[PDB]
Amino acid sequence: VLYKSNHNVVYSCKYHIVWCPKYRRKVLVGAVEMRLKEIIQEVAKELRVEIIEMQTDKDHIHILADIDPSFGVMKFIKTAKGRSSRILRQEFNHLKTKLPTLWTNSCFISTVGGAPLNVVKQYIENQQNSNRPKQKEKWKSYVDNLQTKAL
Amino acid sequence: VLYKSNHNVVYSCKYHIVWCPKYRRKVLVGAVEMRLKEIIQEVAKELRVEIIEMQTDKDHIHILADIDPSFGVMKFIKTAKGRSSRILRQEFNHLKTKLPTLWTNSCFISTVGGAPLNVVKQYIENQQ
DNA sequence: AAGCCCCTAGCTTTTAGCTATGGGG
DNA sequence: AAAGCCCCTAGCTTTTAGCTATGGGG
Ligand SMILES: [Mn+2]
Ligand SMILES: [Mn+2]
Repeated sequence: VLYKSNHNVVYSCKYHIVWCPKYRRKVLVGAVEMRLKEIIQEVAKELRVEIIEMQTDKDHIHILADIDPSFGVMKFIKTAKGRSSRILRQEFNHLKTKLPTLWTNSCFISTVGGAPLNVVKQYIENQQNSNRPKQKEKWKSYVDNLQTKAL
Repeated sequence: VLYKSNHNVVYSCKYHIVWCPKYRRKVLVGAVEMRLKEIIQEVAKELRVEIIEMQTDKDHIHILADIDPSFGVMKFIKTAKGRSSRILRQEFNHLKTKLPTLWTNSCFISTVGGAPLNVVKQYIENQQ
């Protein structure tokens, strides 16, 4: 796991973001799909967001991004959907005439880290004495990174 | 993990947040430690933030919290650090006299989810 | 725990189109 | 060191304070 920092925060903020076109119309196909990803990449590039992975289904776009926690994941999302909708609808007439808006007013957001929730929770508990979790091997690299970043 | 939602978003945003007192003074102990944790819960309640786990070292406070993406993790943090600084320094003389500020301008924030990163990166790759 | 419909101001994409711990049905 | 120390604006809470901002300088 690699950490970045703005002027005041050290962070690692990865989000699995998903959103679908309006009425889940299966429009994210062909040139629309390829164009959409290109627009998202340029939006991320200028908004200093790192697209770790991004794939499209026919009525879904999955994005795994690292976003500055102070910038705001929603600021990235609003920009990506807003611009892509404005552009795509200009380029592909069918999205303009057969749909009131390209996207919906919602999305799905889930945080992603280097280890599953339970181990981080475990590590937090241990702090009160910091003896040794003894685990085995499992998740030792992650926990090692942490204790180092905190001393 | 059980997803929540506001009016327009289904989410699960858990962060591991860590911050320290000014100059890393091992001051988070006894009455102070207890009062700080109290203030944090008080603030989280007020700000609809779920504190999944919170423990203090002596120059660190760890918090695992689920925060609304639209609300903002920083909004939770500034309130938590700011109010706790105000109150603690009001309730503990040694904290106001020996330090210019209780906290620092920085903090550590690490996102956490049900699965590790590579697992989620693979799952996404399989969407083709 | 959204996804449909409708609405508003804010802000971008501005003769658009998506947010807001938005609000209502 | 920079996140952490120093210093500053500016926005908002905690406002006879004290922490933010994809902030910015040593
Ligand atoms: Mn600074
Ligand atoms: Mn899918």
